[PDB]
Amino acid sequence: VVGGTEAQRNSWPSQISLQYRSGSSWAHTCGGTLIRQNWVMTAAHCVDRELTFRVVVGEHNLNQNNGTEQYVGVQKIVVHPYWNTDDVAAGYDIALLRLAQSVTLNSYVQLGVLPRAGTILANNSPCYITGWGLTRTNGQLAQTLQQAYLPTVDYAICSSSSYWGSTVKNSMVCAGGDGVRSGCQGDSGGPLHCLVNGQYAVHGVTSFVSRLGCNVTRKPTVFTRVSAYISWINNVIASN
Ligand SMILES: [Ca+2]
Repeated sequence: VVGGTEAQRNSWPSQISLQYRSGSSWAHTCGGTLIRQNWVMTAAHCVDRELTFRVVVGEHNLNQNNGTEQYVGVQKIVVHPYWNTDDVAAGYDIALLRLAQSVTLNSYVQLGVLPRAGTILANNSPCYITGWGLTRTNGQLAQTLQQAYLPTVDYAICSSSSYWGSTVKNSMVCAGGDGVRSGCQGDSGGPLHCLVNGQYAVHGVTSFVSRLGCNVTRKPTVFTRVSAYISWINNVIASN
């Protein structure tokens, strides 16, 4: 997250760290959201590589024992059948990870609330982006969980020639674009939490940013719109 601030510990308890085995070590690669005690929602391009993954829940400081962590392996990866690795702008940037074990829910570890299918936000709707990704373009991972206030940019605006044009599809959400705050590499797959009916729900899965850089005026961060995938999500969880 560019332009964020440190989150409080219990602030976003559905946030996960998606990590891969790097020798004898594990590196954070992506965010996710915990959607069932044994299911994680992330971006398909996070799991494009045949790596060995694991999920950390109740995580706050990547480098340090928090006393809250749970570490679980990944048993099965379900990428959207239509996802195309060479065309992120075609959308379908979404995957479901079935965990080797069911995590324990507590105040550090909760399920994410998803929106009703079809739900679209108004322009300038109050959302936060969370994650451990790069805190500047070409920069480094955050040690601690960062949050940034990142209001939505509607489709009519985001798809106009000034902003993203054609690159962006109505199956996506844009948020931010002020030139200051943004998502950045390592935040992909994580949540965009939006306040609706006095609740935070997860409206986005962080998908991409500009090639120019993370925080670029008039290039909001682009998310997979979760409300477009509700029936797919439920149909996977129901039959797996
Ligand atoms: Ca830790």
